Amino acid sequence: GAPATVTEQGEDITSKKDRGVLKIVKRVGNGEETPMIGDKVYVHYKGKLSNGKKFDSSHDRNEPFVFSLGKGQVIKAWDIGVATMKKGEIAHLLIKPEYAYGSAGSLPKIPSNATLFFEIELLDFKGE
Ligand SMILES: COc1cc([C@@H](C(=O)N2CCCC[C@H]2C(=O)OCc2scnc2Cl)C2CCCCC2)cc(OC)c1OC
Repeated sequence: GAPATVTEQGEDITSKKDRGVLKIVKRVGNGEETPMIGDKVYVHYKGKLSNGKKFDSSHDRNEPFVFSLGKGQVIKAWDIGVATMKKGEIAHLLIKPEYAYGSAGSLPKIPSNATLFFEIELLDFKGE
């Protein structure tokens, strides 16, 4: 499945090089600009536990998910991963617990020590 493919082919985009956040570009975006810390970022995404027990999508409200990059308003993996993306890009992320919800988890939605997978489309980003 797509998570296994990221294990097998994904680039490690962590600074520590601990394979905590692995990425595959699934559709190339446009231009050279990737977002900076503080930019307002608009995405669609589909997310699940690596297990496959819970599944979440922005496409539920067919409404983009919006956040300010690099302010830790989302899990660290997203701050790291969305920062690497170009407008119009779609990417897969596979995420070790240290860059998501850790040993504590976020019960009852996210168990302890959970690995997460996401497909993310970067729709737009704009300066604050
Ligand atoms: C931990 O709580 C939540 C986590 C998520 C999902 C999630 O982990 N995220 C949602 C999209 C941004 C990345 C990441 C996250 O930071 O979510 C919590 C945040 S932080 C700002 N808004 C949200 Cl929602 C889970 C992904 C895997 C399968 C279950 C959901 C959506 C949630 O609700 C839509 C949510 O409740 C707030």
